[PDB]
Amino acid sequence: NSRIHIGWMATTLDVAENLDRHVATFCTRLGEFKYNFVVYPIGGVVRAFWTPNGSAENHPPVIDLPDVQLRNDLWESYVVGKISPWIDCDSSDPAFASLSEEHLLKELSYICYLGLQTMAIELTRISSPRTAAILKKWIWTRNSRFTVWVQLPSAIEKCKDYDAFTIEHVDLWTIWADFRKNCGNFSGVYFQVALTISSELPDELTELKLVDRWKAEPLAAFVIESGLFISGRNGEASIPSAHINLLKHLWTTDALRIVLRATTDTFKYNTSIKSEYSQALRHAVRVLQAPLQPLSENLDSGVYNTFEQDQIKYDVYGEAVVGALKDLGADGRKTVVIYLLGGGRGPIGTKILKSEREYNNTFRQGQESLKVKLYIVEKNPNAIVTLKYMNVRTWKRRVTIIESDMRSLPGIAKDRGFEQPDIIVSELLGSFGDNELSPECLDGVTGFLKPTTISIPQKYTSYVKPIMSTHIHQTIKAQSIPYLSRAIPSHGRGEPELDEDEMWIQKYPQGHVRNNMDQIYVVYLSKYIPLAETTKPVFTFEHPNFMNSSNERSDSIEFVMDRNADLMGFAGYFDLQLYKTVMLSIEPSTHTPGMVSWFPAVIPLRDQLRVGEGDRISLKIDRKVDNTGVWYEWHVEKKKTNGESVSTPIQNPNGESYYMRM
Amino acid sequence: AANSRIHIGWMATTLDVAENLDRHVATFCTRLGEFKYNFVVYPIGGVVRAFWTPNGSAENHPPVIDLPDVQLRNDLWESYVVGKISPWIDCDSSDPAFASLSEEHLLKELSYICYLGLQTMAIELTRISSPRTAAILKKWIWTRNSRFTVWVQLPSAIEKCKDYDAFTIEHVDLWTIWADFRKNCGNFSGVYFQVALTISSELPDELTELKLVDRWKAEPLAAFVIESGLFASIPSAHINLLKHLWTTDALRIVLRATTDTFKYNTSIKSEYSQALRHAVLQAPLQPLSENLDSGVYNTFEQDQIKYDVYGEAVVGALKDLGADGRKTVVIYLLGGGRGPIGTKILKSEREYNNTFRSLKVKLYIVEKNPNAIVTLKYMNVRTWKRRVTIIESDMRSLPGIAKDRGFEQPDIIVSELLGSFGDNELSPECLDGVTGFLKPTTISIPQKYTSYVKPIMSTHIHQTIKAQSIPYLSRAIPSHGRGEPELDEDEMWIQKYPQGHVRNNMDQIYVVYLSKYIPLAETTKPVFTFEHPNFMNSSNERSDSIEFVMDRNADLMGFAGYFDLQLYKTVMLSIEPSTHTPGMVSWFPAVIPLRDQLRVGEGDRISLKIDRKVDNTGVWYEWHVEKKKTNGESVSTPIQNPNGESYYMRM
Ligand SMILES: Nc1ncnc2c1ncn2[C@@H]1O[C@H](CSCC[C@H](N)C(=O)O)[C@@H](O)[C@H]1O
Ligand SMILES: Nc1ncnc2c1ncn2[C@@H]1O[C@H](CSCC[C@H](N)C(=O)O)[C@@H](O)[C@H]1O
Repeated sequence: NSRIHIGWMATTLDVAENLDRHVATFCTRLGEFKYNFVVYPIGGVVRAFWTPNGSAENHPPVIDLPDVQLRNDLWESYVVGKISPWIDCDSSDPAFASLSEEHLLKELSYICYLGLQTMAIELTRISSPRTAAILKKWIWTRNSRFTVWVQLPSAIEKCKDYDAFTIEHVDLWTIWADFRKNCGNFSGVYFQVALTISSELPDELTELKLVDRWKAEPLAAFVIESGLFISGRNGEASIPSAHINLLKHLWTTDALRIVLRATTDTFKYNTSIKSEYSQALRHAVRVLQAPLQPLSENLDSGVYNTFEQDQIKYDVYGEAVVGALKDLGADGRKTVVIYLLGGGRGPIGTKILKSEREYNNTFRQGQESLKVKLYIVEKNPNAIVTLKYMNVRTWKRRVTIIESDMRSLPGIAKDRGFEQPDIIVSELLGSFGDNELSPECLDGVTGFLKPTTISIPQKYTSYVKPIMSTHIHQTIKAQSIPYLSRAIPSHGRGEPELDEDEMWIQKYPQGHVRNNMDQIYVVYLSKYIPLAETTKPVFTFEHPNFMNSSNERSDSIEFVMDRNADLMGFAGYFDLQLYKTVMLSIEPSTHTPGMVSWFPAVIPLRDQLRVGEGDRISLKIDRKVDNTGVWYEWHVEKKKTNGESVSTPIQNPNGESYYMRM
Repeated sequence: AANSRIHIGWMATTLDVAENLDRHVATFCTRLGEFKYNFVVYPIGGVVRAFWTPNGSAENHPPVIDLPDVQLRNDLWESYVVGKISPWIDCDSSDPAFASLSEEHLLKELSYICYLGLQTMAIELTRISSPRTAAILKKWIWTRNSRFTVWVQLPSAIEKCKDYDAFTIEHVDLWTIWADFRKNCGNFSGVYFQVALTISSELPDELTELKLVDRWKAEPLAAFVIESGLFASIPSAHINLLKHLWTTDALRIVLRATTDTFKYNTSIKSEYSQALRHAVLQAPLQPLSENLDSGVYNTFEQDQIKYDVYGEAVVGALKDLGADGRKTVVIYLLGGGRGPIGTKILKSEREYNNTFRSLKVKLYIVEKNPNAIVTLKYMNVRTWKRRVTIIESDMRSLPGIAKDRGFEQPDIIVSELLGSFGDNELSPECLDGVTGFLKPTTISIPQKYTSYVKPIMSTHIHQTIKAQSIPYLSRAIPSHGRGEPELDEDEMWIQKYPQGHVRNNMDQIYVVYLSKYIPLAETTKPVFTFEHPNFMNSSNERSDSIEFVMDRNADLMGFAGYFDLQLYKTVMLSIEPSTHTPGMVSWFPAVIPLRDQLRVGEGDRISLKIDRKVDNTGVWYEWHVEKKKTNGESVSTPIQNPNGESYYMRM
């Protein structure tokens, strides 16, 4: 069994009750039937198998395949996401085509969210130009690297655009080659074709001269239809000599997975011949990181889950909350309004509830309980998909799930009849504190709170410290972009484009190295050395910013060198008081023990600046703000004992190399 | 920690300069090993060259590089021996002539570390400032495709530097030295470009003053140099330093024979170590343009059957010519390499004389590769019994240097200057070079060759070729075309591709083991022929138009390339699909790729147009395709590699 992997393709013929909710027991039992992975519709079965043929008001079901119902590594191993069948960007009806584009995008974004390893997309035309374009740009601009199975039709004739009177020189291969070209010939290691086999085997799949083609193609899968018999024995579920010769012919590597497709409404041996098919099949072939940007990119579930593995952050948050409910609760209140701002998968939600309960059992002993109404505000739609499932299962529909960018609540609040909060709770922190746009995010929410409203975090502050490491510097400098990565979006103001070959490219006018040097980074400081014994304060922020103090900043941060050495840049840190006494910090001196939540930031210098015992170092750093985003410009000013003073060039002018947007 | 965990090396020294040593490193290192230490530092020139001392005028010069490779199989070399530059070299000598000399020999030495195919190598800094040395080094490592570790060995202390002057040495120290040199080679990845400390008997300030000592934790610290200036025992501060800076067990440590004229108890050798421990595409090769490293020869010499067949054509020519009645024949082996074809000629005379007969054979083995000559001298001595005259020359100027050194006209000239596409290594031009002094009777082995081309389909090969990428450390590797590295605005080496990266990828020939693909035809066709001796000096420039018909819906990505060559009359060898010599691995197929995959179907007519052009300084291919449907329509792809801009085989 081991060496051969065989997937089961979810079909309209195993749509049971709440299957989207119970994918666990699904792949479980299916697994019992001796097949490992599955091709499940990533939109959810209520969405995949929907039918558009209705009034102009028949809208498509929202994505509803919650991730929490299964640990992410399992999603990654077993499940393989197929795009909803009703999608057709190349519909003959312009409006449905547009609709199709939009929704294809949604499903792609979700495939990313669940963090799936492999994904199927089934062509239904002889030509899919629009689909090709959408997919092309997608894959070529994603920082991710998932695999893509392009399932083909059984034969030319099943195609929607098939005209038996104009197929001059077409076959299944021409289809695949045309699609593959149309997405820009991405790597076979990643862009792969899946053949669909059935009762009828076309000539091109038997006439040797043609079947040989698929050996020179990035073939990754055969999708086998249950169109077949029970010849011999106890009714042996078996396969034609031509079929066999085919699955044996092209079965080169044991990587190639085999999906089975249930065409026949045979509930089968009452669900116990699946394994018979499976058997039949098997026996016939045998360190730098960019800072996160939650505001402008949607965090996948991996990022979130990892976040969760740092339970200490959440514990501290809970303590902060109980403290708040204590300073407010001592007043003898009954009910209190809280807003979690950017809930993610909602660990701080469950934790906040946990806090209302603990607070009640310790403080309200033998007296009226203080109850909390909880609004969770969030923008990532996939995340929302998780927040609703959570709300249902664990939270008992108590919490109000508001999908929006919080910086917009001030409008939809009084309208949809939401009352002002007493506490707003957010966790939008970069390693450099405000490098993840927190101040602008939370500042967006001020127009709708009471002067009473206590905000957590209350305060946070960005620190810094000169370091020396030829390794970190030499590593930042030498980052290069391989062909497959040529169109991944820059962290700067510019975005990918089409070149003279109608191919996506991300140009870097300032130059590649430069572009490397004018960015912040988050690193696990390996082979470095401190040049200062202690760090210094850079940038503070306090919420709620009731007075609308400008979010932009400017500063000089000066140190003093005690030895001959090469200064390669600074390590940036941060600490934050959630509420009063309760706080957590990433700073070397005041570091929360055991906390892996944040690695230090690094503000690199273009060139390793040399220094010696005596010189005063003035790190100029400005945090400039823009209609469309925020960025750090920075540089160094060395001054020797004799007053003589030099300075390095201003790195990141206008955020051209590193520009956090909104 | 455990014994095998902590690695210890033995630096050579005048303290152990035995006789004939440069001809016997195997046993040397074997004894070394018996004394419980794995690797060994050793001068690449060989001791005789290594410890030479300039004193006379231009009358006396440095000993030639004479550390032969053959004395030990290449993997052994690659494992144990760490090469080290002769201490007498000083690219930064105060004397201009000596610095020039130093640059030349520093180069020869580097070239040799490449030749032997060593993994690691060490160079000793003897100045507070070594700018010229750093430039030669810089250009070397940036333009070398050869990835390989390097140790910058530091002096005992700032004081013993050649340019030491207690009057200007304001704020300078061993680390300042290292940071200057590291900065002057461009801050090459410390994964390769590293620094070794030499721990003297007197421990400096910066290596005990903790705050200072910590400097080396932020540096590519590679190895510790340990002088015998100790008692075997080791001082408190020494212990604390060696412990302190020793982070990765990956660090290495070498023994430096300084004070002890020898070890009283031989065992005092073994003691020290102990006491310390107690702490896929490829370009077509181009032998005329680039000197081959020794492992290329070492694997080149696994192709038993090439030598076998060469020897077969040799016995054949000794039959045909020897049958005359004479008792002697002269033969020029043109490009001996490491010489197995020479030993094959001598083995073929030796083996001819008893089945067909005397007929003594005089051998002239010519060779350009200055590093191979070491191997052909050691080879001429160890096996050949000095019966063969080695000639280190461009075989293309041999006709001229024929009288000055008393050379005799050749009856036969044996050579192997072909590649996986036959003529792709530029054999015709050099043999045409040797042409001008050949007797009219001279048979050229081989006599002829012809190239072959075969339409193929493989998305994998095509994508692979197109996606070729240059990372930062490889930014200065020279092009395969007319272009060469140049200094950028930061005085940093870069190889510019003004035609574009992708174009540069697609306008080149490759050699690949055909992995995932399909042939779009069932038989190859004739491309470019050539015939030696080219007695009339015909133009090596060629221009043909091969033809192929297509029989199915396919994506044509280019042609696979092959060759055949006749050595003499009947016997011969060929890499071609059907006629392919069995058992060979001598030549994987060429790939002449098209820029974008060409779509084809049943009945398409494909004309491959190839012009083999030649230049004053090199040669190149200019190829493309014409497609013509059954209807007679005729598209045509763009001329690839025009003027060898992407591909130009220099001479
Ligand atoms: N402007 C904004 N409006 C709404 N949500 C935002 C936002 N900016 C960031 N977020 C959300 O805030 C989250 C930051 S990561 C924090 C997730 C969760 N609080 C945890 O600690 O595990 C992301 O999930 C992102 O979707
Ligand atoms: N113009 C030239 N003059 C002298 N030698 C040349 C030359 N052009 C090429 N060569 C030599 O010819 C050899 C071709 S490869 C053959 C190597 C060797 N005969 C073997 O089979 O192992 C190279 O080693 C190169 O050094």
